[PDB]
Amino acid sequence: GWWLALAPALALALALWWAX
Repeated sequence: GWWLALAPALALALALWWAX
């Protein structure tokens, strides 16, 4: 629900470690 809605905002750090 509105939970995953938290990932987008985290998409920042994600871009950091994911593409680290």
